[PDB]
This record gives sequence, C-alpha cells and structure tokens, in this order.
Amino acid sequence: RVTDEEIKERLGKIKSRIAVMSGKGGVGKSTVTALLAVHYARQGKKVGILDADFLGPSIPILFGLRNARIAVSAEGLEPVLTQKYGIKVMSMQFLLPKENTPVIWRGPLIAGMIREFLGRVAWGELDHLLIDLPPGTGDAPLTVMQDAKPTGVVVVSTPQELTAVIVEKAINMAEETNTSVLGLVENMSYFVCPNCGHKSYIFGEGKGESLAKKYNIGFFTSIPIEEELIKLADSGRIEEYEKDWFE
Amino acid sequence: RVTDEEIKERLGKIKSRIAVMSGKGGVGKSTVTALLAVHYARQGKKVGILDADFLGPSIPILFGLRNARIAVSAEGLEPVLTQKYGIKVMSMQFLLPKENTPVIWRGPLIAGMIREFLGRVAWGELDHLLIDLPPGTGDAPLTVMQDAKPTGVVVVSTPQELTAVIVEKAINMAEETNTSVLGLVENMSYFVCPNCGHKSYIFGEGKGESLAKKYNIGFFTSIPIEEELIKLADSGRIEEYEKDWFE
Ligand SMILES: [Zn+2]
Repeated sequence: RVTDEEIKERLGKIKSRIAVMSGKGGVGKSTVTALLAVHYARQGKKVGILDADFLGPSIPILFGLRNARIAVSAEGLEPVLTQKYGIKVMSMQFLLPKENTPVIWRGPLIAGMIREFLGRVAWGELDHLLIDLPPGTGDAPLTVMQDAKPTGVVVVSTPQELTAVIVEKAINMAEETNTSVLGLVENMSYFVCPNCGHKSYIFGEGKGESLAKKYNIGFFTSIPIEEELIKLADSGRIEEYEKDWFE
Repeated sequence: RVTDEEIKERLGKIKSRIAVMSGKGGVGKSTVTALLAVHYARQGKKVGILDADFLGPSIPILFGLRNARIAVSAEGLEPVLTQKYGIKVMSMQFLLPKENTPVIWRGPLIAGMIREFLGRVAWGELDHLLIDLPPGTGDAPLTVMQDAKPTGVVVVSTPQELTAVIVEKAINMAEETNTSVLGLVENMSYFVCPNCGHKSYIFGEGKGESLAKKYNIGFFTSIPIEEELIKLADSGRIEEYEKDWFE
C-alpha cells in the first residue's frame, strides 16, 4: 500500500542511507553491516539498520534479538532497540515473534515488505541507516536499492568472491540508482596467529586494496579472521566486540 | 523414462554406493567427496562420482573438468574421466559443454536427471560410487538417496553446522532408505599454524568426535583448514592434493 511520496517523506528524515551488498555468497555482509552500525553508534550517532536479506535474518541473530517483537505507534512500526547501543532494527523475523528459530520466507512476500519497512517504520531523525541487502547483484538487491535510494554503497567480499567484475557490477548498480560505491571491505582476508603473530592467507590473498585503487574507491579496509569475532557474532553479541576495523 | 528395474540393474554392478550429505550449508561436502574419491582411486580401486547437487556443480570444478562433454555409447552415457586418476564423473554441468561458467539449473529439471544418471550411465563394475547429494536434510536429498539406494552414508559438517540433530536426522534418513551412516567428517575443525605449529579453532571446536562416539559412528575424521587445500580445490586440482585424511 505504501507509496513513493510516503517513502521519500520518511527517508528524507535520515541524513545517511548506506546500503551494504556483496556477491552471491554474501559471506560477512551482514556481520560487516552490524560492525559498521556499531562503529557509528559507539561514536554517539543515531544508528538504524533495516533487514532486507531474503536469505535468513542474520542481523537479528548477530544482536541476539530473540524477543523480536513488532509494535506500532502513532509514528508507525516501532523498531527494536539493540540491547547495548540502542540501535533501531527492523527485520522480517520480527513478524513471527513467538518463533525461536529463523525461518526463510517466500519470494514475493519480501519485495513488498521491504518497501513498507522503508516508509512505514519510525526510524526518526537518525543520521545513519544501514540497509543490509540480500546477497548477489541480481534484481533482488536492485529493487531494494532503488526504493532505499541510498546516499552511498559499501561492497563486502572475500579473497575468493572478490573480483573486478563484482565491483564494476556494483559501480553500475550505484549509478542505476543515483548513488555510488563509497567503500570496499574485504572480509577474512587473512588470519593472524595468536602465538607468534604470523599472518596466513587461508583463503588466499584477496588483493582488495588493489581494486580499491583501480576504481579509486574512497574507502577500503580488510577485516581479518578471528576466533573471537566469529564466536561473538554467532552467540549474538557483536556489540561486545571490542575492535573497530573502520577506524 | 528410466525405470526402477533399470536403475537397479545398473547400480547392482556397483559394489559400494556411498552417499555424501550435510546440513543446509554443505560447506566442504563436495570437496570431501572428491578427497574420498581420490582416496580410493589412489588405492587402485575403480572410482566413480555422481553429481546430484542442485546448487552449483562443485565436483566438475574441483577436478578442473572444463571440457565437460557428454558422450553416449552402446552401454549408455559415457562418464568423463578425471585427468589424473581416471575417476568417472557425471554432472549436470556436462549437459551444456560449451559453457565456460557454472550455471544453476531449475528445480524439477533435476529430480528426473539424477534418476537418469543413476540408471542410464555406463559406470561399469566400479567398486566405489560416491553420490554428492545436494546440501540439507530436506526432500531434495531424500529422493536422490532413495533412487541411489546407497550401501552407506557419510555426513560432512563444520564446528558450527554440526549438531546432534543434523546427525540424528541423518540417522533417520539412512533408515528411511535401508542404509546407515558409516562415517562422520568434520571439515575445517581447526587451523594449524605453519610457523610455530600452534592450533587455532577459528570456527570454534566442532566436537565432532563426541557425536561420533554418541551414536557410535564407525568412522570419524577431522580435516583441518589449509591454505593449500583451499588453493588447490579452487583451481580444480584436488587430485594433486598430497594428503589423505581418510587414512
Ligand atoms: Zn604461530
């Protein structure tokens, strides 16, 4: 039911709309979206995250949102605040609160909701809204990126699913939506040993910095492989992760 | 068109029909299937692998089968021999040989083919036939496992996607097809540093040996994380991998 003029009126209140994408794999996409959100929240900024990933609700898992209940006020759908930084969150998972396990939704029962979440949710005047797009460069992340009309785009890949085609493909999509790639994050680019500190490229060297230099992306960072990170992300305590790779 | 009496007549010629499965992820399932096949081939046994994974043709990638061409003789569909051990291989990918990139097929256009590959392919008197099932414990791997009527089942998981439910679920499926779980392989259970040799459980400790002890699985092995393995598997040279974790 929601219309463009309604979505535009809502989103306009948001100063920054950063969409996060990745190749078909999408490995680390969501975790990177939370880490980014936590980066800004910890800076004293008002952060909000929208879940648009058809393939399982990662975000609500990373933040341990088991409560997952949707409420509605005069301003619209009420987002669930994160337990530690009060980051606003909206996910498909919240539609069935009494479910203790993640449930994959249908196909068309997503495209519409994402639009309704973009315009009928009370995000408020938060200055940063991260949209966790569904993995891949297909039409799924294209429609979401269009309705969201981001103010910037961030690409998340790995030493294996990171090529100049995935990036150029993201460079096109960014223009096909009056936006642009602002950053590139290479996930699990390497592993630093906790005993002697030696570096190992388990998945190989992603050479993510080269591509960031090729198309001169304004920002680039390589997050490493860490027993802790993975351990916290799975137990839904990413907010407790005491490391900031975006700084 | 193929019928049960035709599939049974073919498979009967095969002494061992080992089906390989895993949780929704299926991470390492295929690579483990090749490593196993290479284990037997290197032992001087006649090995054959059937590709039944709806989600991308891993096997033909692991063995670098770019040629990927299907031929037909008086005995039926001719399998493609591996470049080094002459392991017979049949995959959906071989239907479109002139394609230099893997293409994901539809849904119903798979269930039928797998049956046709099980009975109209010239496997011969090979004593080991490994079926690479599609990931998960859903109906997809159920129908394949029924037509294949394996003589044994192997479960492949990781320190995160390895639970007593996935295994018990595999214990049921095995009985629902007059078969049984013969082994359990834990993939990427740990990483051994090449500098000081210290062990790290990046994805956590899978405790795969505990489960193998719980339901007393006859076989269990933990394959580690290795820069080489991954590097060879991606470049389609798993046959050159000089390590045998099944012994
Ligand atoms: Zn070390």
